[PDB]
Amino acid sequence: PTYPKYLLSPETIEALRKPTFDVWLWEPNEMLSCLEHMYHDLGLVRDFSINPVTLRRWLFCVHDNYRNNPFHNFRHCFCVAQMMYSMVWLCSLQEKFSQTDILILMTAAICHDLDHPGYNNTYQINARTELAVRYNDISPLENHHCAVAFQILAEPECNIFSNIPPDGFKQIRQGMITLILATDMARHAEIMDSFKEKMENFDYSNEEHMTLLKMILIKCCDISNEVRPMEVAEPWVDCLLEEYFMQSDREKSEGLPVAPFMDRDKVTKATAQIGFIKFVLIPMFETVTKLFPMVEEIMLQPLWESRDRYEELKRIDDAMKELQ
Amino acid sequence: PTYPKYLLSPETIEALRKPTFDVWLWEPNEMLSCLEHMYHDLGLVRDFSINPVTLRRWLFCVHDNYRNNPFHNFRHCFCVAQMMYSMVWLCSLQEKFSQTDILILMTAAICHDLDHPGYNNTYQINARTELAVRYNDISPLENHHCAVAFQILAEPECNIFSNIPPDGFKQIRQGMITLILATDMARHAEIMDSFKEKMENFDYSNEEHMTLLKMILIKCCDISNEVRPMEVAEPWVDCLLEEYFMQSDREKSEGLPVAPFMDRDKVTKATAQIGFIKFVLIPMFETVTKLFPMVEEIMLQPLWESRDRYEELKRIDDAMKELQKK
Ligand SMILES: CC(C)Cn1c(=O)n(C)c(=O)c2nc[nH]c21
Ligand SMILES: CC(C)Cn1c(=O)n(C)c(=O)c2nc[nH]c21
Ligand SMILES: [Mg+2]
Ligand SMILES: [Mg+2]
Ligand SMILES: [Zn+2]
Ligand SMILES: [Zn+2]
Repeated sequence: PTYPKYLLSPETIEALRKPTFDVWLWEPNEMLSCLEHMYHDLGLVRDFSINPVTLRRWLFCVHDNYRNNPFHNFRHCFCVAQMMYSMVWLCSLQEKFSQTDILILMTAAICHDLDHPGYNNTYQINARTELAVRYNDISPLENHHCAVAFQILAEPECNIFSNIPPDGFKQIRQGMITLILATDMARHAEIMDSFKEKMENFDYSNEEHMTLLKMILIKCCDISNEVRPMEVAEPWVDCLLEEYFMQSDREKSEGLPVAPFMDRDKVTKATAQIGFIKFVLIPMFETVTKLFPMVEEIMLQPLWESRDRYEELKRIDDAMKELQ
Repeated sequence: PTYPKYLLSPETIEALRKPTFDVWLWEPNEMLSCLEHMYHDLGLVRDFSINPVTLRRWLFCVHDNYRNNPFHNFRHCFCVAQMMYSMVWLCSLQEKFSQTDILILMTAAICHDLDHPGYNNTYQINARTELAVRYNDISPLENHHCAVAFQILAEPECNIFSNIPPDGFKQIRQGMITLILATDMARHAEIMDSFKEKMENFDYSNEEHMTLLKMILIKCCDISNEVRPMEVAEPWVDCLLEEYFMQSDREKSEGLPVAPFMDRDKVTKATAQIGFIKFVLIPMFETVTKLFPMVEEIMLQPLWESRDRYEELKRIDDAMKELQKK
């Protein structure tokens, strides 16, 4: 008659494939099911012999290792993985990548922010936290994310890779590590040039080229909120600042340097996103379009719109601050 | 009168400056004193307001954080540190390096192998160890040595940097982290090339040129046993293979791969050092000699000798196994 929520309706399974899928409409359970479906759907369960029950526990254990942060939480996790999923279709990645690579992109996307503490690397380093000390100031967050990802995959009951020859595990593990560590925005500029370089004459056969592409791909999905529909996109800006301000305050109480872009007294939903969209998002997606031109209409388009919308929104804010 | 051991004689203090020092005669405490003496003698206690007592609690704490592996232990720690000390004099480093770099080189050497487990990075990764998982297969050992180093310095009673301004702290931490991580032999080639490349036209005023020099410097001190006198050097080779075989054993009975150079059946004290001296040691100290010629005679020399000796041993060593085997 009427089936429970964790039984995705054939409509859901259809929307899930596109970047428009409203990420806010579901509860963890439902989202967990979505992720589950993704692995079966991409043939990952099939091509690697992933025990379906294990996939269930793994995802459940993954969801449990994400803190309840305003921004870097389980729903964000979902966003990145779902956006990665979208791009697999939109770009026909299965025509360019081996099922193994696809496994990497997806698993990596899902694990990229495991146990994120709600404070960036700059804070971890200045506050000389355990993460900072443990990782010798080298992308402590990402290094931690990655470690937790594999601590989980080390639990036999969650080891969704239990039936992969050891030679494969090594290749998958390497790839994931690379990708997850590539999400530290500190390395953005560096990664973009490496990619832009090999781009002058891309080569899907060349391995280094492909690793950069996978790197660029996970980065895209990771900060792809602004690509999403304006209603689903805006609320995340609030979550983000909610986190940035939480850190800027703490930094102030503890007398640690405060990044201006996180300063509660200088930031507004507008000024924050305008620079990010114009100078980080657009350019990155721009160069990716060179390889997958259908990305221009599906992701570059909403970005241009959000840029204008936010730019105009500041234009307005300035006029108001003026009257006063 | 007859003073106690922890009281260094002016002879020892004099011997501590040459690479011919018998790193075997001394016991932990005496060695701690030698280390302590180096920090004073180099002007580090002076130029960094190091509380003289903290310096001792720290050395004590560092020592207590080294395992009792046949090779990778506190006495090795002391070797590398004492070698670095020698290098500073022999090469007049106080002329080309700031006291901050001299600080970095010394502290980095003393901490370079902190809490070493006894099994290399290859074992850590393949055995999917807690360390390999923690540092995502990235120089997990060195990364660890480094972390422990700073957790020790995080203790107020062991913090020899407590009187250094925060900016200088950051600067030192950065350098220490770079040098310790640079001791991962897996990077020996990469690092060597960078140095030889910057070596085409070396510039003592170029930060990058100096960073490679320091990396090369600590690497030289780290694997500098064979540079020492035959009787001081040799016993270390045994200690190393004892640790190597221990691993290859564990590896064979855990189904994990085993390196030939660590295989109990294909490695003699000789075959291990002949190749290592000819392809790793000599080459490195050679390029370093371009920068410091006096290095050739005091270190490149005992290496050629060592190389010749081991090659000699290998012959009689081989002949012997031609009486064995049916
Ligand atoms: C400095 C800037 C890149 C910081 N930054 C960021 O890292 N992410 C992920 C954002 O979404 C964002 N939005 C504005 N600034 C941002
Ligand atoms: C990785 C490292 C153990 C290699 N290593 C070393 O450090 N020393 C001092 C040797 O004598 C040696 N001989 C072979 N490999 C060696
Ligand atoms: Mg991140
Ligand atoms: Mg080491
Ligand atoms: Zn993220
Ligand atoms: Zn060492």
